[PDB]
Amino acid sequence: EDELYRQSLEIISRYLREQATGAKDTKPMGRSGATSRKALETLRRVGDGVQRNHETAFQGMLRKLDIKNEDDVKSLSRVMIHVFSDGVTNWGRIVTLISFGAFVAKHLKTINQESCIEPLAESITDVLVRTKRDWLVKQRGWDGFVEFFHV
Ligand SMILES: O=C1NS(=O)(=O)CCOCCCCCCN2C[C@@]3(CCc4cc(Cl)ccc43)COc3ccc1cc32
Repeated sequence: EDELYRQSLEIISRYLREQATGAKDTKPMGRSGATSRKALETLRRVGDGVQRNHETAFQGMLRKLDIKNEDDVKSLSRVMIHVFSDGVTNWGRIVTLISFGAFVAKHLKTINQESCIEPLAESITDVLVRTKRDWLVKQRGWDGFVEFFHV
């Protein structure tokens, strides 16, 4: 159906939840599981680092957003399109999009709003896929993501 969106949601959703809970989801990945697994391995590697390399900027943006409830979470999509979409696309910016997402996911857990995590993963996936599909396809999607960061 829309395999790119589905795979993206599973990858982004799993990373955010893992980041928030600190525990790995042992369920099998859906279609294209080998790729999604590698993708998650990759996000654990480069995503974690981004959150630390931009510690100050990340906490600065989080404060600016002042996320306290569900309505604040809903407001995030507008900011994502404003900051992420409106700019030249590259894997780094995509990793930052997803990494700050994980940063926000951990925050949501600290303020006991864990139920907003999956909805947030959906919003991020919507922004990534629905505004950058052409770039993603041209760059070989997630297979391209894994190859890009291959060590
Ligand atoms: O390359 C970037 N900026 S840059 O050019 O200045 C590169 C350096 O920046 C350092 C951190 C700067 C602060 C982080 C701002 N964000 C987080 C966003 C906005 C709110 C939001 C909410 C949620 Cl749930 C997910 C994502 C996001 C959008 O994803 C991004 C993607 C790329 C950059 C910055 C962001």
